[PDB]
Amino acid sequence: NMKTVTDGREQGVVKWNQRFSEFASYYGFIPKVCRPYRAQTKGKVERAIQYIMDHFYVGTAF
DNA sequence: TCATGTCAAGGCCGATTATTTTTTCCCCAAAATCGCCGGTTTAAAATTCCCCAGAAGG
Repeated sequence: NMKTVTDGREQGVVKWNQRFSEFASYYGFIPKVCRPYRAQTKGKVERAIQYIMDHFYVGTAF
């Protein structure tokens, strides 16, 4: 639930940001939002974040 | 058909490979210990030879 993709739960239903909704309709992909304060529903990407931040960005210097 | 947690690393165990140390086996030579047989010595037991008494036979 990022404000760059939504604008709050209008009584349970989600209100999509108009510009982002236009962007999604342009590329055709349907957006979805998991839920407030529940990151389990997107465990794949969070675990990938753990993977990258404990494998790549641990000692690499730039 | 919605929404819905997933992946990697670390630790432990087992098996395999490599290195080192210890123990055993086989063959030969020398020394020591043990076993068997024979001979010698000691102790105990058996047999035969002379005079006194008793019993039996002619």
